Amino acid sequence: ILDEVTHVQDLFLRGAPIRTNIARNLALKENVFMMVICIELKIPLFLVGKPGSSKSLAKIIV
Ligand SMILES: Nc1ncnc2c1ncn2[C@@H]1O[C@H](COP(=O)(O)OP(=O)(O)O)[C@@H](O)[C@H]1O
Repeated sequence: ILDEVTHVQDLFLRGAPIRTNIARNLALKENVFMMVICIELKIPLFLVGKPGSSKSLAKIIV
């Protein structure tokens, strides 16, 4: 299940334009994948954290 989830996250990140000098950590992948899904389904997303949690970056890439 974990492998399938990370595979879909990598797939969705691949769908987004390739960005150089950007980290493929679980943060960015999960953020972008879940915001794509949530705004697709009209369900709210509430990303939080601290400076460096790939939330605004995920917003811009989406
Ligand atoms: N894996 C990563 N996670 C967070 N920030 C990254 C990552 N890779 C690169 N960055 C840098 O972070 C900057 C914006 O991301 P970030 O500041 O983390 O967003 P947020 O506003 O959510 O903190 C970019 O200029 C980018 O160079």
